[PDB]
Amino acid sequence: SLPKWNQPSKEGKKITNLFVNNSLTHSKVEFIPQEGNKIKWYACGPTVYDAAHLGHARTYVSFDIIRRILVNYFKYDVFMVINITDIDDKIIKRSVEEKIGFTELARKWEYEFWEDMKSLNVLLPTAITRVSEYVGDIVKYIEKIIENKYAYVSEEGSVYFDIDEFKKSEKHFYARMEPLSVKKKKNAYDFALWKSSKPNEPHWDSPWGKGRPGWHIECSTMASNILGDVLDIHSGGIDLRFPHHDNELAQSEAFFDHSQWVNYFLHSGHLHIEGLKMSKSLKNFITIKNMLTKYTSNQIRILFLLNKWDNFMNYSPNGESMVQCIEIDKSFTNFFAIILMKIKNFDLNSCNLYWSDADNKLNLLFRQTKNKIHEHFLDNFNTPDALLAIQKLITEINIYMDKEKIQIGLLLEIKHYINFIFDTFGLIY
Amino acid sequence: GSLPKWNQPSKEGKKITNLFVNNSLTHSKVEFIPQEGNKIKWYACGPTVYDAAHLGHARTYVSFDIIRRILVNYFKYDVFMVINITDIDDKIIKRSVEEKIGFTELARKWEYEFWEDMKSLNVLLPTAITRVSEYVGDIVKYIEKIIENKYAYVSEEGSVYFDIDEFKKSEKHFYARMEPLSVKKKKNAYDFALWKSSKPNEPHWDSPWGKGRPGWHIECSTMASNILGDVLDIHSGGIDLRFPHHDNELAQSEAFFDHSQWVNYFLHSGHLHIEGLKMSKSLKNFITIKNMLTKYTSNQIRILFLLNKWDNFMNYSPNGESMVQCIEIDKSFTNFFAIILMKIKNFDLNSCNLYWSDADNKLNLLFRQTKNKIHEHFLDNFNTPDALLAIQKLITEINIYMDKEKIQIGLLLEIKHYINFIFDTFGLIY
Ligand SMILES: Nc1ncnc2c1ncn2[C@@H]1O[C@H](COP(=O)(O)OP(=O)(O)O)[C@@H](O)[C@H]1O
Ligand SMILES: Nc1ncnc2c1ncn2[C@@H]1O[C@H](COP(=O)(O)OP(=O)(O)O)[C@@H](O)[C@H]1O
Ligand SMILES: Nc1ncnc2c1ncn2[C@@H]1O[C@H](COP(=O)(O)OP(=O)(O)O)[C@@H](O)[C@H]1O
Ligand SMILES: Nc1ncnc2c1ncn2[C@@H]1O[C@H](COP(=O)(O)OP(=O)(O)O)[C@@H](O)[C@H]1O
Ligand code: NA
Ligand code: NA
Ligand code: NA
Ligand code: NA
Ligand SMILES: [Zn+2]
Ligand SMILES: [Zn+2]
Repeated sequence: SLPKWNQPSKEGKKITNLFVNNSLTHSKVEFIPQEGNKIKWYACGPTVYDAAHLGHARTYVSFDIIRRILVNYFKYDVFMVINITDIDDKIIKRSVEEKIGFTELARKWEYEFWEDMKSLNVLLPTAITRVSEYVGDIVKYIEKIIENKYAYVSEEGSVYFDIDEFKKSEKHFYARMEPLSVKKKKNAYDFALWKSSKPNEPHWDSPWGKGRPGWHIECSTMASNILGDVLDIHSGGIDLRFPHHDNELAQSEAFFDHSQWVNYFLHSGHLHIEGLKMSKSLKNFITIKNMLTKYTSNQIRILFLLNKWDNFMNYSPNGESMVQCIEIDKSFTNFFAIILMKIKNFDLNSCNLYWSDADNKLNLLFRQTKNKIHEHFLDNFNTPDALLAIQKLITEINIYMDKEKIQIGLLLEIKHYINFIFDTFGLIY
Repeated sequence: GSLPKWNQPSKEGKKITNLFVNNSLTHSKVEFIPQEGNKIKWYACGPTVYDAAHLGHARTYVSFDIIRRILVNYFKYDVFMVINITDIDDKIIKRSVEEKIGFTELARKWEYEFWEDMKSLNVLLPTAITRVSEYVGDIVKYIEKIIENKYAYVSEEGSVYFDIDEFKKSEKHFYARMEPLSVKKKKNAYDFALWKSSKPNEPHWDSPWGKGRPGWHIECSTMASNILGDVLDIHSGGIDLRFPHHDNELAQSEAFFDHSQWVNYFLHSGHLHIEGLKMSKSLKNFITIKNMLTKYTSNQIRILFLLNKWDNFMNYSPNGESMVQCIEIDKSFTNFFAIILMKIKNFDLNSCNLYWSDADNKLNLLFRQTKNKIHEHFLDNFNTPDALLAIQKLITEINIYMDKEKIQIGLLLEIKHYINFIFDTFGLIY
């Protein structure tokens, strides 16, 4: 009566003892690759009909940070796919209102989305998969689900996922992550894989008649084609966990007729503003472009570094939440300023380099900080505590650079380590 | 009995990468295991600073710079590294009377030029730099402890000598662990000075045994022991130093702590030869680092060393013969970065098609496969020649892909970042 989860075997895998909050187990579990040190990762992308806002930035920056930790810090090999939903009810509606083609609208806002991601120093994925370029593959994917008897065709030419038939199989469970969230249909919970199109909507040919992909089928199709029958990581905001992500699991399990398409499903918490999710529907949003006319990429990234990725966060506007971010950014700027100059202007001809007790004490705190930050990253990507550890180290380095005769090589190594962590955070100084 | 034993560190609680390194203590490739956690305490012998450094010195310090970058940047070990400067030496004393400037001023001039040459070659400074002239008091205390443990004796002239026979007698000590077969005021001719009674007109320091100078080897045991302690994860130097210098360091340090294993992994770089002979100040066959740098770049010089396994000897053919290949490789890397940055800059998201094609998948497969080949090369005793070849082959295929295929912008960026990562590990700058 309750979904089971199979932890990957550790034999032959890279083992870091990283633990992650897995929505499939609703618990922190040890992260174990399916193969070697490889991570196949699919993340749901935006629906490109309007500008992106600070809530979208929170999800994509948080998972950018996680990806940098996985790759730059732990040395996993990440193969990442992000889709672009450039066919959608919202795009169609917006495009008639503005009297422009569906493709021209979608391409503009896809362009602005990637520009906003680049402005926030978010890395592009390995592959970008647009629905409009995968419609043929989606049709073939649906044909296989029908052939496995997990979907049916209505008279109008739609295709619906057959929840009851899927559940019946002992190898399949429907709504693995939110079990409790559950006329032409067998049962009302059945969802469309293929929607019969009105003659005035954009549409594509199919064995069942002119139509469009359903809301969820594109993500199973694209991830399955490129990454295959087992994903190490699948990610998105928490609102997508059900119906969207649970439905992806059902579609993909039905396609491959197996029991676990995704090993680790990661859900970022929502950014709220004045207690409510930042949302285009609520008209309480701040565009990323507007945010960047007031704050820098570094300051915005610090905002997200200070909030655990899988917890919700409150954003207080009019600069309230950003006060701390600006202070931290300023302290990092001034630290780098001093250490860079002290290194550049250091004179080996006239210095004394005896390794003193003050040098030893700073070095001990330095190596200790490396170990604290390691534990924070293993603890479900705990960037708030890792950032605080960096701040504490910087406080002591600043004292050391002011009074003690300075060990040039120790400061260079410290600068390189803090640079390494800031690269992992996505900060640029 | 009659053969030195070696104790591999326990793996429990340690970072385990399956890295194997050529250990001179075992004369074999053995798995590298830290003494503690992911930490590596590393001492490397430094230059004697009386004249300019040459290309042979560059090979040793660049090779161990590459190894350090692999350990830290690639494997994420935590390296605490110490390098000494021998600024008191018979050669410095003699050279300073010739040059008629104080011995301190001469030594500091050539130490400064050594570090400038290292920076020009993108060699990272160590955590600590230990000059003999700043450690004489500690050296005296170190010798006092060795005498107190009865492993050294004082001659009437005021010199102190290490007592090889007394040291060997102990069942926990073996003399010449790494080159066992290389073995009037002294008990036995193999005894070596820890403290030298001072000659007239030489610089000198006070001690309980009279005015003198450190012996040839005692500074490295003293400095490493003071900063790093009673067990070093790595000790390094050129192969010529393995005996007597490094074996004598082991004996001094074991005598000070009265234990059996001061160094877990002893790594020796091979010599750079020129026309069949070690590049050497004595043979007057040397090329200074500065003269090399007026003809070639840091990248080209580092590629020269990347092409030769760090612990094997290499031949250097002068007049540009060995550098022809290095210049070609450096040019192909410069050109690769030019091309890929142009393709990225000129990529247009509004007119492109981003379907993940068969050509995209084949390049990605080669990309991930290259990551695993390079991983195995680094685990195989820092095999940079084969790692560099793997990067060259990947670049050849990326160049083909950028010329004809519609390009996956994100895939090209990710590949560029990985090659950047490996090039940072090599010390190359593009
Ligand atoms: N940095 C890395 N690059 C490429 N592959 C890696 C890396 N780290 C680990 N692996 C791969 O992970 C697998 C197991 O990791 P490892 O820590 O070596 O455990 P094992 O003791 O099983 O070899 C191996 O197939 C290895 O190639
Ligand atoms: N306020 C918010 N806070 C955090 N993440 C959000 C917020 N709003 C949307 N997201 C996330 O941003 C991503 C893109 O959302 P959106 O552009 O609305 O398209 P869709 O959610 O339909 O894929 C999704 O993972 C979504 O969960
Ligand atoms: N990148 C790193 N930074 C700091 N410490 C590390 C790092 N990698 C490993 N360690 C430390 O090295 C030791 C080896 O841990 P590991 O073998 O990964 O897991 P386990 O603790 O099960 O042995 C641990 O004490 C760990 O704290
Ligand atoms: N031709 C050479 N090739 C490689 N390494 C060399 C060469 N000549 C000297 N070295 C190494 O350079 C380092 C510095 O040597 P040197 O300046 O002579 O002082 P010392 O021998 O006291 O270290 C040593 O590790 C030595 O083995
Ligand atoms: Na079932
Ligand atoms: Na939901
Ligand atoms: Na003995
Ligand atoms: Na020798
Ligand atoms: Zn999706
Ligand atoms: Zn030495």
